[PDB]
Amino acid sequence: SRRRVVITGMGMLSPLGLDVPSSWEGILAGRSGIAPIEHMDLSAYSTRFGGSVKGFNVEEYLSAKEARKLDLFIQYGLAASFQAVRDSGLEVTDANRERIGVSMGSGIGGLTNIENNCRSLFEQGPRRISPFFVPGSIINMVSGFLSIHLGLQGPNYALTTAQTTGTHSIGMAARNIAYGEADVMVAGGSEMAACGLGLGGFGAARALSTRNDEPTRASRPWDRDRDGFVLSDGSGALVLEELEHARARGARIYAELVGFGMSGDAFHMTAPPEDGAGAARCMKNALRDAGLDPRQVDYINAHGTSTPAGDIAEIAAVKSVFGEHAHALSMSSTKSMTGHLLGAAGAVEAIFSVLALRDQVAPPTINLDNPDEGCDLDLVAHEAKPRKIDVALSNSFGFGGTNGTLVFRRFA
Amino acid sequence: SRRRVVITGMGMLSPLGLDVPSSWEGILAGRSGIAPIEHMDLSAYSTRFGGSVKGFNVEEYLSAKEARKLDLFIQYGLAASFQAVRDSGLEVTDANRERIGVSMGSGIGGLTNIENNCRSLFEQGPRRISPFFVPGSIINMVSGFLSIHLGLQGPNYALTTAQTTGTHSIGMAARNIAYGEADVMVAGGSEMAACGLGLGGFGAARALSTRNDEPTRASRPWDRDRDGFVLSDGSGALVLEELEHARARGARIYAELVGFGMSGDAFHMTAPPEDGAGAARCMKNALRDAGLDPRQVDYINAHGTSTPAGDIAEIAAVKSVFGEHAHALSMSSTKSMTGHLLGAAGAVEAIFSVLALRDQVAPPTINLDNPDEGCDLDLVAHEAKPRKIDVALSNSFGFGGTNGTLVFRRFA
Ligand SMILES: COC(=O)CNC(=O)c1cc(C)on1
Repeated sequence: SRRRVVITGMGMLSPLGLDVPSSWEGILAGRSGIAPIEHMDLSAYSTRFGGSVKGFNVEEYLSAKEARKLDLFIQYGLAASFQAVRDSGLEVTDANRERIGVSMGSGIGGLTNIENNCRSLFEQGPRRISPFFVPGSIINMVSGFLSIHLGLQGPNYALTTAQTTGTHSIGMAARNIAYGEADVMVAGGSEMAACGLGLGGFGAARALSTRNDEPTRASRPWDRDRDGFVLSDGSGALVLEELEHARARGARIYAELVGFGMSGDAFHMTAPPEDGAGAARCMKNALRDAGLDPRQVDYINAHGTSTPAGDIAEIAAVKSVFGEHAHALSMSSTKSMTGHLLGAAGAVEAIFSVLALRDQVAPPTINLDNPDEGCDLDLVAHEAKPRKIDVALSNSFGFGGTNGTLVFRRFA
Repeated sequence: SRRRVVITGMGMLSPLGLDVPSSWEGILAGRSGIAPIEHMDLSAYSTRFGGSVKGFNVEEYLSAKEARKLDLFIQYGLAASFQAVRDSGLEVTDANRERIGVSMGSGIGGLTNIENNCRSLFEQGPRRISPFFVPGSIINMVSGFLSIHLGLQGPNYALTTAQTTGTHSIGMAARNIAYGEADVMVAGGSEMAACGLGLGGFGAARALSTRNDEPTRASRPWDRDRDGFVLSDGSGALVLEELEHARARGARIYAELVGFGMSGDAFHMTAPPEDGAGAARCMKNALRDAGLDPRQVDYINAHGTSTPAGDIAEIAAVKSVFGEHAHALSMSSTKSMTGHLLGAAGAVEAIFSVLALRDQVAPPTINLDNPDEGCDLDLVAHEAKPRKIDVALSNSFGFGGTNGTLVFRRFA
C-alpha cells in the first residue's frame, strides 16, 4: 500500500547561481539571470539573450577526460544530481544500491553536440563524427552516467515531455517510491538548448521575446507588454526518499511530496487552450491525489512562461479550480528571473516551491509593471512576500498539451 | 492491491512490413528486412545497410500538410499507434477520454529533421529553419499528436531510455493502469536514425556490423562471426487495458502483461557486464513482479543485438536466472531479421512475444550458423519452432546500463 515520499536533498545549476542557496538568494532578491548570450554569434538571430549558466566548472564534478565526451545538458544534469545526493547525506552501499534509482530528463537533450557533429559531417565527412556522439548526446545518459559513478542499481530511466519534463520526472519518481519499486530516487531534469538550432528553431516559431535592448525586462509573466518566453539553461535534481527510510537514517526532510497530477489538453501541438481546461484538470487530479481541500493551497509556482496565451490560460485555470480562494493564495513565476529552462523548468521550480515552504516566503514575479486584462490575483509583483505556506503547488505545461502538477507541504 | 492489464490492440512499422500481420509473417519465415540504404550517399561510411521501412504512406494516417510538420520517427509512431487503437476497437467518449493516455517514446528522436535543418542553418542562416522544427522533432510529439487527434486526456508522456525505450514505455504504461491512474494506455516506441548522423554516430563508435557485401547475414546474434548491430527503423504500439474494462466492452484480448522489471547495471556507458548481472536482476525483478517461478518461462525474446559482449552477457544472465530450466525454454533474437530498431526494439519485440503466445511458436534466430563459446541454449537457430508457450519474456538492455523486462502470459 502507498508509501509517503519526502525531499532529503536538492541540487541546481541556474542562470542565478551554481547551486541551490546562491540561486535562491537571487530569487528572493528579485535578481535577473538574463543577459546577452556570449558563447556564440547571434547577430543573424531575432533573439540574442537568454539565461546562461555563468562560470560552470565541470572539474568540480568530473575528470576533464569524462567531461569532454558529454553535452553540456548532461554535465549540467550530473552537477545538480551530485549536489542533491551530497545534500541528502545518503550513503550508497551493497545493502541499498538496488533500491536507489534515477530519473533525470530533458526536453531537447544534446542539441549543441548534435549541431557540432552535423557541421563536421557536412563540411568534413562521417569519419570526423565523435565516437562519443551517441552516448554523449542522448537524453537517458544523465541517469546512465549518474548510476555508473554512484553505483545506483534501482529503476534507471529518463522522461522527455518538453517543458513539462522536470515535473513529470519528479512525480513519476515519487510514484516509484510510493508503490515500492525504489526507496530512493534522484529525479529532475537538465537543459542546454542555447545553440543555433535552439534559438533559431524557437525563433522560427516566433515563441521568444525579442527584447534584445532590455534582456532583464524580457520575461514579464502576466504583464500587458510580454512578447514570448526567454530561453534559459540549467538543471534541478531532488533526492526523493520513502518517509520511514528517511526517518530510520535521521535524514533532514525539506518537505513532503503529497500530490502529482498529469493531464493532456488534447487541444493543439504548441498552444494551450485559452480557458486553461487541461491545466485545471491536471491541478484537480494533483489535489485529489494529495487528499486536499483546494483552500489549503497557499502558494503556486506557476509555469508563467511570459507568452500571451500561456499566462492568461493559467489565470483562467487557477480561478476555475480555486474559485474565491484564488484571491487568497499567492502565485508567482520565477521564470520572471530565471527565464524558461524548458525540460529543467519543473525541476528548479519544484526546488523553489520546497524552499518557499522552508522559508515561508512567496518568490516575486519581477517585471510585472502592468498586469494584463484579468491578471488580478496576488501574483507577488516585484518583491518577495513572507507569508504562511503549508501547501505549495508547482505547475508545468508543454508542447503536445502535456500538463504536470506537483503538490508539496511542510513536514513535521 | 493491483489491477490486471491485458493487450487488446497492436500496431507496427518494421523492416519486414507496414503492419503486424505482414511483419509477423516475415518473422515466422526467417525473412531479413536488411538491405543497402537507398536515396542517401553512404560512400564515405563504413556501414551502408540497415532495416528501412519500405513503401510507408503517411497520408493513410495524416494529410500531406500535417505530415510535413513531423519527423519520420513521429510519423512512424503515429502509424503504429493509429493501427493499435483501430485494432483494439476501443470507442473514445466524453465518459472515458480522461482514462485513456499515451506513452510513446524514442531513443534518439528527430535526427533526420535536425540534419535537414542544420543544412538550412549553415547554408542560409537561422531564418530558413522551419517554424515546426521544435514541435516536429521532440520525442513527446507522438504522445502529443495522438492525444490531440483522438481526444485522449489521460496520462500523456514519453520515455527516452535509448535501446530500452519501448520496453520501459509499455511497462510504465501497464503500471499507470495497474495503479488506477488510467484504464487504457497506448504505449511503445518509434525510431528513424538512418541519417548520416545515426549511421555516422554509431559508425564512429565502431558499434555497427560493416558486412556491406552481405547485409542479410550481418545481424547474427550469438554467431561467432558477429561484428556489431544493424541499425533499423520503425515503430510498435500496444493498447494496454484494465481486464474488467476489456471484458465489459467485449474486447479481443491477445495476452496478459503480468510482469515488468527494471534495473541499472551501474557498469559502463555503452557495454554490459560480461556476466549480465544487471539483466539477471531485471529478469528476477520482472518474475517477482509477476509472482512467477523461473521454471514457468517458456519463451524469451532476447535483446540479442549481435554485439560480441551484449549477446554473451544475455546467455550468462539467462543461465544465472533459470539454472536447470535455461535449456528447456527457447530464446530467440528477432533482431537477426529486423535489425535493432533502438527505442522501438522493445515495442516491436513485445508484439512478437504476444504473437509467440497467440500462435504457440518461437520465432527463429536466423544467421546462427556457428554458435559462439557457451552459446549452447535453445536459440531457435534458422527456423521457427512450434512449441508450448504459456509465459514469454521480452528483454531490452540499453546504453547507460538501463534494463527492462516484460512478462506476458496466455489469457483465458
Ligand atoms: C469549476 O470549478 C472548479 O473546477 C473548482 N472545483 C473543483 O472541483 C476542484 C476539484 C479539486 C480537487 O479542487 N477544486
